[PDB]
Formats: sequence, C-alpha cells, structure tokens
Amino acid sequence: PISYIIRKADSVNKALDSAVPLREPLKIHEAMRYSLLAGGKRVRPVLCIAACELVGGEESLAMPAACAVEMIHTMSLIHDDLPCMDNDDLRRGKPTNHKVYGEDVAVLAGDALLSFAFEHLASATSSEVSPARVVRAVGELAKAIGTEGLVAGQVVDISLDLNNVGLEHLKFIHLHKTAALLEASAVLGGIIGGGSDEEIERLRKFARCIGLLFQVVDDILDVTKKLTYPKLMGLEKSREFAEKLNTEARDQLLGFDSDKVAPLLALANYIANRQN
Ligand SMILES: CC(C)=CCC/C(C)=C/CC/C(C)=C/CC/C(C)=C/COP(=O)(O)OP(=O)(O)O
Repeated sequence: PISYIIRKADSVNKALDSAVPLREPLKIHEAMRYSLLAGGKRVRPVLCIAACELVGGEESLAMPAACAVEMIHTMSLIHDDLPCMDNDDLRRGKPTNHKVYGEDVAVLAGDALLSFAFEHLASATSSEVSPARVVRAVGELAKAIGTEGLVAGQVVDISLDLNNVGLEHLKFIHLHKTAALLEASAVLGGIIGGGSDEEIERLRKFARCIGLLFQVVDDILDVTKKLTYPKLMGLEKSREFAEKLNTEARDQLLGFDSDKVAPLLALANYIANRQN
C-alpha cells in the first residue's frame, strides 16, 4: 500500500542523494540535486523496483535502473518548465530550476541528468545481471524517451475539430508523456530482475494501463471536486474507462507469483481509487 511506496520511495531518495553527491563543479551539482532531490512521489523508480522483485530480482539489482528513470523524469520536468516550453515558475509548489539557477544552468542540469542516467545504469548495475540485459535496458530506456516515445508526446502537446480528433490526441499525449516512461520503468525492472520476454511484455502492458489510469482518474477528480476525458466522453464513460483500465492492468499480472504480485495489484487499485 502507500506504505510499500513510501518505504521504497524513501530508499530511492537515499540512493539518489548518494548517486549525485555535491562535488565539483559545485553549481551544476547543486542545480541537479535541487530538482532531483525535491519531493517527487517516485512512482517510476518504485515501479521499477517492484517489477524487478515481481520477477524474482532484489531491490538492489534494480536500484541503479530505478535511479536512472527518475533522473530522466527529473530532466524532462526541468526542460518542460523552461520559458520556451511550458514556462513554469512553480512546480511541486516550489521555484522551478531555471528560476533559481537560470535557464542556461537549467538546460545543462537536465542534459547532465539525462546522460548520467545512462552512465549510472551502465556502470552501477551489478555484474550478476547479464550484460546483454543491461544493453537491452539501455535501448528500451532511450527508445521510451526519444521521438517514438516521450519527445513525440511533447511535440504533439501544443493545443482543431476536437470532436473528430480530440480523443485520439488525448490518448496519444497521455500514452507518450505519461505511459512511455512508466513502461520503461516496469520493463527495465523486469529485464534487470531476470524476467522472461513474456513477463516483460505483461509488465509493459500493465504500466501502459496504469499510466492512462492515472490521468483518467485525475480528470474525474478535477470535475468531482485543457482537454479531458470528462469533456470528450462524459463523466460516466470516463468512470467506466478507468474501471476497464484497472481491470486490464490487473489481468496483466495473472500468471505471476501470488504473493509477489500484491504491491502491483495494490498500486493499480490505489491509483484507480484516489480520493484526493
Ligand atoms: C527525455 C528527452 C529526450 C527529452 C524530454 C522531453 C520533454 C521536455 C518532455 C515533456 C516531459 C513532461 C512534462 C512529462 C509529463 C510527466 C508527468 C506525468 C509529470 C507528473 O508526474 P508525477 O509523477 O505526478 O510528478 P512527481 O515527480 O511530482 O510525482
């Protein structure tokens, strides 16, 4: 439950602190840490860890990979927040990177977090993991985040007959800007933990489903307290869609070890039933 996530999130925080220490050049490291070590919920690295354990791995095996996906998540925010893109002065209720360090330092801090993600995944992953698996991890991670994946979502996310193309655009953006990196987290965990190719594909589909589910539920909450699921399919159909995503995510975990699969089932039904 929230306890599993809170506790794994805490171990991730400590790992991130350790992975990117303050050293020379100091400013750049401060700027990287400012953003990396802020208050993310850490869902991506925790899903990574969870996926590793689901397949019989241990948290320690996946921890470098988990840190990499969070570094990549962090760098995406840093760049998205720049004036030339979303122009966010605030995120997490705090000044954004470029507001504290300048746009220049913010771009560089994102660049160094992207590259270090790969350095860390490649260099810090235990030698018990077969290098073929680490190569695959590198490739999955890069693919998930470039032009087929995340960046595609960002270039599309610009704001048309919404009745002809609105739903298609909405699913596209969410699949690309949310599901893609959650898919990479789960896939990297499965890969690094020794999962079969079948197991990896079930984890990929699970992650896609809970990625869409997060956004559908967020939209329902927003109206029961921009283009949205309630606007484009109505609220009832939005609720039916979230329930079908919850079911589908659960169905993907059919066939895994009964005890091992609880934290993922708990995460699906938690995301699904968010009250706040
Ligand atoms: C990765 C490469 C190659 C370039 C980055 C391309 C960019 C700038 C993409 C846009 C990234 C973006 C704004 C993605 C949305 C991510 C998202 C779902 C953010 C909110 O997620 P939470 O998990 O709630 O955030 P916390 O970390 O605060 O928990």
